Amino acid sequence: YSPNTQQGRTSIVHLFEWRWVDIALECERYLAPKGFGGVQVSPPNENVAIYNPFRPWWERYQPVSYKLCTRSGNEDEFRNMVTRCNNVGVRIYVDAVINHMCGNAVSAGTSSTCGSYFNPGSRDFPAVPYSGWDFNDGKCKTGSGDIENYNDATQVRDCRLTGLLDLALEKDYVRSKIAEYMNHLIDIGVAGFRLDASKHMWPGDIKAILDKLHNLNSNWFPAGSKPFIYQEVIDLGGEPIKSSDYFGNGRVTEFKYGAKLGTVIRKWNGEKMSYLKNWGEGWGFMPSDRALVFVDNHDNQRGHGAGGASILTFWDARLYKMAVGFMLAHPYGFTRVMSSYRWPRQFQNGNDVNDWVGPPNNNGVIKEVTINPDTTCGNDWVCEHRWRQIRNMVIFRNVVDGQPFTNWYDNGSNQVAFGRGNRGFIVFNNDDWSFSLTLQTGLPAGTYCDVISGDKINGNCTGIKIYVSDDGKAHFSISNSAEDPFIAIHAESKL
Ligand SMILES: OC[C@H]1O[C@H](O[C@H]2[C@H](O)[C@@H](O)[C@@H](O[C@H]3[C@H](O)[C@@H](O)[C@@H](O)O[C@@H]3CO)O[C@@H]2CO)[C@H](O)[C@@H](O)[C@@H]1O
Ligand SMILES: OC[C@H]1O[C@H](O[C@H]2[C@H](O)[C@@H](O)[C@@H](O)O[C@@H]2CO)[C@H](O)[C@@H](O)[C@@H]1O
Ligand SMILES: OC[C@H]1O[C@@H](O)[C@H](O)[C@@H](O)[C@@H]1O
Ligand SMILES: *C(=O)[C@@H]1CCC(=O)N1
Ligand SMILES: [Ca+2]
Ligand SMILES: [Cl-]
Repeated sequence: YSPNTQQGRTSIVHLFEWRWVDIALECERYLAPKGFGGVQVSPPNENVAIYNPFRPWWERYQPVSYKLCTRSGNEDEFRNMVTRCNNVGVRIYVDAVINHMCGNAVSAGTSSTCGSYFNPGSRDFPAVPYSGWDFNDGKCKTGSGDIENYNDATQVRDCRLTGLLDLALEKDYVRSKIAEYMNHLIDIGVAGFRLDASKHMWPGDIKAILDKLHNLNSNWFPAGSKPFIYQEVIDLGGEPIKSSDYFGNGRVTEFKYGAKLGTVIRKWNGEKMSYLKNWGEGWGFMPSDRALVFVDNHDNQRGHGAGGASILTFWDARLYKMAVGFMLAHPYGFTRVMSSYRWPRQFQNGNDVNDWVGPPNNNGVIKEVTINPDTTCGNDWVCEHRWRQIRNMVIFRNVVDGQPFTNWYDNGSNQVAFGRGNRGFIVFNNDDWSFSLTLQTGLPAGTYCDVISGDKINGNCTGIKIYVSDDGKAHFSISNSAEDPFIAIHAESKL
């Protein structure tokens, strides 16, 4: 349940579709000095090379083998990345696609990221190797062989998720091949895993696989360390499968988090920020120490997965930064920040016809992440984790780690504020009028740099300054027209 991050680092960032060499550099030049705890990487195992449409991001969720050979790089580049990141105190978490192999309708051949041969039709994946009896064909009871009804917990686990060949995870052979892959990664140095499509695997089968795993690499982790496990389970209620069924294996993705926060920030369905006073289990969420929270993820930012019209993404930058800021300031769960790439989003009758578009590329070859002079990224990589407003809140979370949620204030509408012990304080104005008020910050007297509008740089503030008096009170004035309608100050932004 522990992320295994360096003490003091409290977040992980999803560098979606980034190449290993770029992540390695990012760890050294940015993530380590800015206090990021780790990186969730895209699936590092060989996948199907899909040509229609042209190299979609989702081809990486169709395994062909467990060779560490993808568009992100080969095994040496992967090992190089893990070593360099661990050496600067930044962890690597692998997106483990272990529930299935490729789509059952994919043509047999060598159209894979490492050239390995595979034949979906005959259930032949010799690079593993897996054959017909390693899949759930005879186990599934639906007429199509695919999952047709989520109200039936059994078929959700034994049938094919959108046609993806379903591995027979009850078999010790299959469990062992998966463990072999995961242990290869653990020994290289990874700190944990995102277990993809966990809802589609029996909790008991996952347990059997995790039981075969090694302790983390003893060069970087204390003896007896166990990999951090966060399971992707979309549980919004209304289905028989519950997130709690997976608590014995590790943490679980709390999809209710971003769905509701999005609704609240958009001020939809009668919701408002003043209601966030009891944010957390009070809102029906799972226990804090079992939750992996996020505003958006790689699926729902593009309408995939549970989707949801309320989800906030970089496309709605202003509200997004506020949502991410609230998340990073609030003690609930372990936080994951999304880092995306831009694609030509085009809605036709409510559906984005380009929701498949893969990462920036030159005829299939992923583009490097270039860093602009102002520290933003080029080549259409959004790099939300480099946005000052988000990066500074990442450190805010580190600075206030362990401090209690306190000094809450709300105007009965959308102007709220709260502190974390005596280490940090944050103020939000999401109402259609100015927030002008003197509030108890719980902080020591002094001059604090607002880390949303600027930074503290050698004795100065490059943005707004907040003055906390002897009684801990400070005046805040945030116009509803502000491009960033929130202010945050903490122990380390004090002059
Ligand atoms: O020997 C030729 C044969 O090699 C490969 O077969 C593998 C199977 O595909 C794979 O399932 C596994 O078989 C094991 C069963 O899963 C397990 O239940 C139990 O019966 O032990 C079996 C042997 O370990 O391993 C075999 C051997 O690697 C390849 O996939 C076949 O196409 C090929 O004919
Ligand atoms: O826990 C792992 C195990 O779960 C399932 O077992 C089923 C069983 O097959 C059914 O007959 C009935 O007893 O419900 C059980 C689950 O409560 C999977 O079927 C099995 O493959 C898997 O290993
Ligand atoms: O590229 C970085 C920038 O992206 C923007 O569109 C966000 O709204 C900015 O606040 C951020 O500084
Ligand atoms: C938590 O993520 C890991 C897996 C379960 C455990 O005991 N440690
Ligand atoms: Ca399954
Ligand atoms: Cl996820």
